[PDB]
Amino acid sequence: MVKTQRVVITPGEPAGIGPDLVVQLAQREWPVELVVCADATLLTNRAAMLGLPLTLRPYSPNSPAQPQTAGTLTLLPVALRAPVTAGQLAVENGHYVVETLARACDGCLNGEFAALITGPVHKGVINDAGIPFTGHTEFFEERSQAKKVVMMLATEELRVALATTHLPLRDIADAITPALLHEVIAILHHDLRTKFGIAEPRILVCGLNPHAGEGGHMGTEEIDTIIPVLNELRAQGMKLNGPLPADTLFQPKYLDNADAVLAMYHDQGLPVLKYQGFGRGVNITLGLPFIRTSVDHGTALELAGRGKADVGSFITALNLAIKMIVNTQ
Amino acid sequence: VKTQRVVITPGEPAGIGPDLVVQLAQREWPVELVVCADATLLTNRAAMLGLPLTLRPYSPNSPAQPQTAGTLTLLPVALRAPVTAGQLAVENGHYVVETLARACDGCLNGEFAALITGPVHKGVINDAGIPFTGHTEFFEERSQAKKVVMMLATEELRVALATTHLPLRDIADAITPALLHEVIAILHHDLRTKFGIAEPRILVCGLNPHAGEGGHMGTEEIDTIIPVLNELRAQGMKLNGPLPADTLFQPKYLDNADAVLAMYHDQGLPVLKYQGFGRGVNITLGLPFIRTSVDHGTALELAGRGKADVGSFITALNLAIKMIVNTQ
Ligand SMILES: [Zn+2]
Ligand SMILES: [Zn+2]
Repeated sequence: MVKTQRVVITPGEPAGIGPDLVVQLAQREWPVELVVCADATLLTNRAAMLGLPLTLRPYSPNSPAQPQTAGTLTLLPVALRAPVTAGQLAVENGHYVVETLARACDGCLNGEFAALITGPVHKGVINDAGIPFTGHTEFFEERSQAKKVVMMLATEELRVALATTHLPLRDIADAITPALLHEVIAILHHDLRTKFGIAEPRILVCGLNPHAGEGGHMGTEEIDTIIPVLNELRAQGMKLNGPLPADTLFQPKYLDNADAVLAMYHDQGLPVLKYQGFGRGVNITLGLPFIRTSVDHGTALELAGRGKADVGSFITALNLAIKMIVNTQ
Repeated sequence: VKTQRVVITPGEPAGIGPDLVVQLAQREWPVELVVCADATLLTNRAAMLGLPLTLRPYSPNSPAQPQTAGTLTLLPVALRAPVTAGQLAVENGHYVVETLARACDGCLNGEFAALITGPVHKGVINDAGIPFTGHTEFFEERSQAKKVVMMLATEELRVALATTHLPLRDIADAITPALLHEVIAILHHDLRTKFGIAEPRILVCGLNPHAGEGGHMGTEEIDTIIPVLNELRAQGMKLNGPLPADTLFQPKYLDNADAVLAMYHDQGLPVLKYQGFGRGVNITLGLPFIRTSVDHGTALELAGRGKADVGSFITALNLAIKMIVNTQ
């Protein structure tokens, strides 16, 4: 037989919509135990504000996991630094947020949890707390000591991975080196196989310049670097199509035959993806020893505690992580 | 009110332009279709395609008449050499340029209400020894336009670009306050005068991801884009601040805007094309007159085949007609 799996969930910024969404997630049944790494009173209070029921059971590593039943959550306690008011940032709680991220990450690394699903966090308040922080991705990449991770955004079957992420537009070109493409594609191909269960992944690659450089008249990176690397990889047996113009690549004739698209940078790949799934969009981090998914939106402070939060993205992030667990177990 | 005339240039004679125009002709139109080309070229390409075609002479002294199915109105310009579909003939470069000049002058003089252009081949024109820096450039110069802004639109979305075909590494330094002021002024101006929108609402993309996230991801938004937009909003222009490109393309935004200004090519066209694709139409903003254009090349390998696909030519023409209707 199999064992009930546990997934760890970090609601994120206490004053944002993360806690609201996690209380909303809890209103249905799940085939895994949902271990929520947060402050008990925070969830209890927020649930009351939303008029939703919630009973918390303690994370108990020395007992078998049990599927999470509606109206409940399993809690791995982490104390808040200061009292919370929905919508208002409290600098000291920045340490609390990171503490939950660290504990959740470690549990995934120690094998306590089969996946990690993150709610939104406010980077500002974390830095104000004196903790350098540029996002979950960099945080997990570093704490997990992974050589490199790749960010991916996905809806149903349409998946876009990024060669570069949150960098100024002007720093992108010089970052596209043979070393980067080799690592990024290796990780993408690897995880599509190990985490997505795709035996022979087919990757669609964007050029860096409009028209993919149009034969060198619009940039030389495709001819100088991208093409040589892709062919080096195709000789290794990888199935790659491209580089292709970004404004041409997102078509059925190309997408129907690809398991993922690799964009050279953030705004080249995400706009199409987002305009294809308001909610439903899921941020996935590839290259880590464990499965990590996440909502694809912000903390929406102005909505915290008011009852009008869209749980669509968190639900899909959770569903996806659960489905990926099998491919690894 | 009164029937308007639009002028159409099929373009490179050996290309698919004539093919598309002959197909365009197979239906009725609410405007008179004045095609600036060689009569023989059109009748021959018609025969090759098995489509019927009757040409009536452009008669400026008579009232314009809506174009009837199976016909086109002709503004004659003679080929310099015989045409073979699919083969470029340098001598006909002079013919191509003459049709562009005549059509352009007609739009500047009030003879025609809009110009819809078929595909042209720059290489053959240049190889004939003819100074010519490009299709839209030709019109920009002949019309004495100071600056043009390229836009791609369908019916539910209009995307203008601050920069077009530049290597990605050249974009950042190209986004200057002067370029931005210029581009937005034209965009705001034309949404008024060419699309007939009284109080245009424009969504503006940041240059950097997350619109630079308070300077944590680039400084262009704080150093350049935000100041320019602030200045223009002070002029009543409805500009929705630099928004992250990956959140901007959404109803709470789009349904509230008449156009989106993207900073560069791959930031705005992928979504436009995904939301439409063949539905796309290129509109040149900044000229003294309305000009729309097909979105494909001369496709010489398809010329005279029968698999043309006048689809995009129809969308470009329909779009120009609507613009004429909403501005008269
Ligand atoms: Zn991002
Ligand atoms: Zn282009």
